[PDB]
Amino acid sequence: MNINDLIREIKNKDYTVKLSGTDSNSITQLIIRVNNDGNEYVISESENESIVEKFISAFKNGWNQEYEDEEEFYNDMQTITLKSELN
Repeated sequence: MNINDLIREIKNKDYTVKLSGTDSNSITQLIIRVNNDGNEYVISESENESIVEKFISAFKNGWNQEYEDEEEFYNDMQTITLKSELN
């Protein structure tokens, strides 16, 4: 999908996310807010990684001791990475 698709897909789940601009030529940046309580996750795409692959990899190992009260978000987080690979 396109960076814009991320906004549209995130909008459906009512999540706050943002994308860069000229970063498209090289690598775009995706910022996902895990919790409005100030809890947020930072991820980016590199020629060796992508937001979906990098972001998914960060949570690929599954919910960490980070915060159980935020585990539900992480379970849902995988949906975003699933959306990217959506043709």
